[PDB]
Amino acid sequence: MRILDYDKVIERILEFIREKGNNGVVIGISGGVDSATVAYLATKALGKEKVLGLIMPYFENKDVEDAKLVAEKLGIGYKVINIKPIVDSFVENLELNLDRKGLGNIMSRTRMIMLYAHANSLGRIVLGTSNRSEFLTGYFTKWGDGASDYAPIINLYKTEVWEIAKRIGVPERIVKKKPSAGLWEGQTDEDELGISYNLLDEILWRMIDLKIGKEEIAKDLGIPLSLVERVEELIKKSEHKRRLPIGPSFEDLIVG
Amino acid sequence: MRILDYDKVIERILEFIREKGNNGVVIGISGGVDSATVAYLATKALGKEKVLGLIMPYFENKDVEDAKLVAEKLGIGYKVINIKPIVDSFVENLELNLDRKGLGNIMSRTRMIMLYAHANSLGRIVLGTSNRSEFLTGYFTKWGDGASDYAPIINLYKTEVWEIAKRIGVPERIVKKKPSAGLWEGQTDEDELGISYNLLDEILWRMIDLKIGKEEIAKDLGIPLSLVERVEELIKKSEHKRRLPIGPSFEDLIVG
Ligand SMILES: [Zn+2]
Ligand SMILES: [Zn+2]
Ligand SMILES: [Zn+2]
Ligand SMILES: [Zn+2]
Ligand SMILES: [Zn+2]
Ligand SMILES: [Zn+2]
Repeated sequence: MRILDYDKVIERILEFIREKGNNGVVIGISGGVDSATVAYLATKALGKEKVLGLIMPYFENKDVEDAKLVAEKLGIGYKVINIKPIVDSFVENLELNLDRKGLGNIMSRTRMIMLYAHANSLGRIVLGTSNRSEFLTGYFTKWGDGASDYAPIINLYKTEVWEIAKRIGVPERIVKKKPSAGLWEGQTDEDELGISYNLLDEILWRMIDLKIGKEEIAKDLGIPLSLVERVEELIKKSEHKRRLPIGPSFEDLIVG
Repeated sequence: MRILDYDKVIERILEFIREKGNNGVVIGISGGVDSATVAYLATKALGKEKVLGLIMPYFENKDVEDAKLVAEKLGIGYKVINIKPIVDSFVENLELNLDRKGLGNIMSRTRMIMLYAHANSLGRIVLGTSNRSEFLTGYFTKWGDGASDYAPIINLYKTEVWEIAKRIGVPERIVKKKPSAGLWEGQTDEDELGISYNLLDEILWRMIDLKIGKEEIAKDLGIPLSLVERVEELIKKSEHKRRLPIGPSFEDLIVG
């Protein structure tokens, strides 16, 4: 995988957060490693008084315990907000069936509204916790979690996020935890993507950053071309998630 | 001002819609001219059985009346969803003060969630109703109504939308009604932007499309260079609304 000079990378992230969130920030803390890493970097960069964490569970599971652990060890201000009543109200108003992915989308978008409502009230910005691995594969809710003012680790692959998390003191059981967006019980990132993040990042790195042909990738890693075509598919089918709403142009229709 | 070939613009928009939303569409109808125009274009392009209109009032005013009329004339399926209970619940969880714009943003984002919940359930796409005038001045809610799968008129200035609204047969009182985002009683676009759309568009077109200096612009018009800077102001401060969440880059830190 590409090699980064973490010492310098971490430094640049901290400087970036200092420059963008001097007036304080609001972050969604879920108990996963991405939001915890952003929570740690933001705290070290601005100091705990400038970091408000919102823990917004839908399910009452151990994930909440992990998030509070992050909040606790950092000493930041935080708030636990049960979003199930609001989420279910969206569903009751829908009056139609909705699969688990659609329901997960409501949860994530509901968290987005909560984050922005708090940031707006406090004159703060919202720090998103998405990473490049999710960004390139479309593994995120459009307009939901992820949607923020600034995203400190959007340009870092998952593998790198884990390395940085360990280096900054993020709880080990969190760093080692199996990745899960937590939209429904039993949801597992690698099972949904059908590949580990380690193997994914190796492909994205070569396919997007290096622009290395599908064939060179498969062999230059001893992996089935299928696995490579798969990844390339996730990227193509999620291109609509990496751009603002588009419409028709009318340049050749201008008159004079 | 720019001169467009309306008959052809409409034709292109209809083709765009027939291409992007063959499986049906969900549109937020608010009783304003933009959403009305998109509703008319979508209906004429796909047939009324492929257009679902969600009317989502927070206030109980005339606004809801115009929304229903648009839905009635088109014969499309429609659903009236009172969003106040959900919006007020967000506020209750907030437990902090929120000015009218912040509250207006909760409304807009709540409608976005409703729109995608129906779209997701019915396997349809969401058509945004923002226009270029709003887009360039940042006069919309981030992740709110400014969030959809496709925005058919986003590249048309407000003045051009009005013209198109008349040609496709949008109700006259709506086409003539004074522009308002309706996020708070008494709200007026022109009154809030400190300029009429007609003048605004003249400037935008010249300042952004033609890339003409504000100096000559103030000249070719007859308006104080201060009003011309006021627009340049609105544009620069809304740059954060015309892009996806960004984070720091690390190209120079990659050890290759
Ligand atoms: Zn490697
Ligand atoms: Zn109903
Ligand atoms: Zn994540
Ligand atoms: Zn793994
Ligand atoms: Zn509009
Ligand atoms: Zn006017």
